[PDB]
Amino acid sequence: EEEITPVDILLQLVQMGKVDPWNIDIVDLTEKYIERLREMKELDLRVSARAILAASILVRMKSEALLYAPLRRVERYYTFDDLLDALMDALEEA
Repeated sequence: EEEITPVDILLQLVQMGKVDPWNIDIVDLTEKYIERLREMKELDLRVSARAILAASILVRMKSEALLYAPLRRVERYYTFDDLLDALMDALEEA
């Protein structure tokens, strides 16, 4: 296409040992995602719309996590495959 996708940013956070794939803190993960998203945009690299929309979703998922330990089972800690499904489900219904 070729654009930075939401998975690209999440995998590089995992691969560089910045998050634990088995216990992800959605509150701590959200700003790490935004940090990396700001890095790509500083270099003016192509970042997809889904990667931009995923930031808004992660901000909501971290706000509800802080308010609850809604209209869903609000979790604070995710696994990587669970967060991937949770984020992609929110991306496609957005």
